[PDB]
Amino acid sequence: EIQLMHNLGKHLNSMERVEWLRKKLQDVHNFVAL
Repeated sequence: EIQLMHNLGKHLNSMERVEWLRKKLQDVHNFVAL
């Protein structure tokens, strides 16, 4: 498979990952969207 990157994000980059993980905790109980 493809496993040769540290903190990539799957469908985003490192600068997106840092915020991706921030939303990961603030989105479990919804983020005022739907």
